[PDB]
Amino acid sequence: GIDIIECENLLKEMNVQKIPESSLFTNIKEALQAEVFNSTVEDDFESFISYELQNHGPLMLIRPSSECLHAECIVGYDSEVKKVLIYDSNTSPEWQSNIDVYDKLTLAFNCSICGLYYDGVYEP
Repeated sequence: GIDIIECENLLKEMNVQKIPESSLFTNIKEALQAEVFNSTVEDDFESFISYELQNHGPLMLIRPSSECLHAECIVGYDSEVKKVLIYDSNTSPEWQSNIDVYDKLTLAFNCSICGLYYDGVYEP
């Protein structure tokens, strides 16, 4: 992982911004406070991830690690197998289970810098 200052500098140099508020993002952030992964919130999760990938494109997730942070990039979704395609940013992205990704978002949203970011350069 990387320290806060290196992380701040990364986001600045990338020129990314936090994703905007939406009903789907509101609903998922509520769930992430306390709800364990389940079939019902999975629908909310899939709706949110698909919406963000469709409208904003790749999403950079900054989450806590030490006081170190991890930057990961969400870049795909497969509803058939319930997996998310993610870079641990190394060279090639990998498919991760929805439960693992949901648990990562719980860390990021349950650290002002933590959250999800998008890049206007890659906006669909």
